Amino acid sequence: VTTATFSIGSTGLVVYDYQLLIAYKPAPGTCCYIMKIAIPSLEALTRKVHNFQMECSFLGMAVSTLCGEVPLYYI
Amino acid sequence: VTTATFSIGSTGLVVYDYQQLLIAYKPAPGTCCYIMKIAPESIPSLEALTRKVHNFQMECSFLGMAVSTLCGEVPLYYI
Amino acid sequence: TTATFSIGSTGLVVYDYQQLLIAYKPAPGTCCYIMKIAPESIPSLEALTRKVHNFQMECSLGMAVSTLCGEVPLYYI
Repeated sequence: VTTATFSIGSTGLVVYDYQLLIAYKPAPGTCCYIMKIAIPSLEALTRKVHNFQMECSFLGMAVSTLCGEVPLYYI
Repeated sequence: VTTATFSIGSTGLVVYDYQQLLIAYKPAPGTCCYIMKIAPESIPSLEALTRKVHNFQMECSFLGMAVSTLCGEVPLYYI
Repeated sequence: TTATFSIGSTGLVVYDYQQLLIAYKPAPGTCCYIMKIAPESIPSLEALTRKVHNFQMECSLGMAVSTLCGEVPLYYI
């Protein structure tokens, strides 16, 4: 199963690794929030990001590309 | 399952599901999803799909994991 | 397997880990930059964004790469 990447807002990016985890990166050069999944919609993830104020403030090929050179916060 | 996601315009998002041979397009958050079937021999480039979206006036006026993530909570229109 | 990301306002990238190549398109109807990558040193999205900006790559194959780059010239760099 090829992972799904999505854009959130103007600079935000998400990687759904159906590894069973989600990686959210608010903007270039900030950070990555790593969440384990048991699967929320893209719209539900966008609200959660804002509600939990996720603004910074061995995982798979796709998550390593997105989150390489930035700190990882496992939540 | 072999799929790919892309951006279109200011807010548009697209999912190409090469296995199921379908395309899901969402013009913006909270709007709708257009589901299209594709012929196995004529998968359209991103440019071709951008023109098709304009030509069909896709302005919102079973499926895989990636399509369900994109289109959860909005109405689906088959074209 | 493959992964797609956005760079700036209109830029799009396809990472093709199976064919060990990167396809960057700076805007619709421009061109695609095709780059070869070493399996032991795949560049991060951060590093590719810098490569794209520093070399001013403004245009002056698998399923996902063909979809992104169909209809525009390819520059192998």
